[PDB]
Amino acid sequence: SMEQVAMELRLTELTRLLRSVLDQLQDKDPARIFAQPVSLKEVPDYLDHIKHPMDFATMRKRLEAQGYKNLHEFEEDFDLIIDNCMKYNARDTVFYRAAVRLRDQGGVVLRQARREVDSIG
Repeated sequence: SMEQVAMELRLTELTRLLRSVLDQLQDKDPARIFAQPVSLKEVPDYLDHIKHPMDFATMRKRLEAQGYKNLHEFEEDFDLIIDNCMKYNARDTVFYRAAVRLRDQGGVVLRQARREVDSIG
């Protein structure tokens, strides 16, 4: 149907916008702390602590398969990155502090993404 195509175009355009958002957020992580999944070879107990691991590479895979239907889903995954790190790591660590800085900087980006998603439809 043409209605199905139109819905597919909207998903494609959301994907474009989420790719730009993802780039901007990942620039706020210049140490690349959140770039890849926590390795279970290097942190063998991780999944005893963190039930839903997340990282920027994993989000990029989901994005490129057009797997985010709305901004809320994307933000959920971004918040997992931050929130998982702030639980596993203590306050005095470079990991925790990186997460705080990513959250604070990323909020600015997400605030305008939400306006754009709503505005363009």
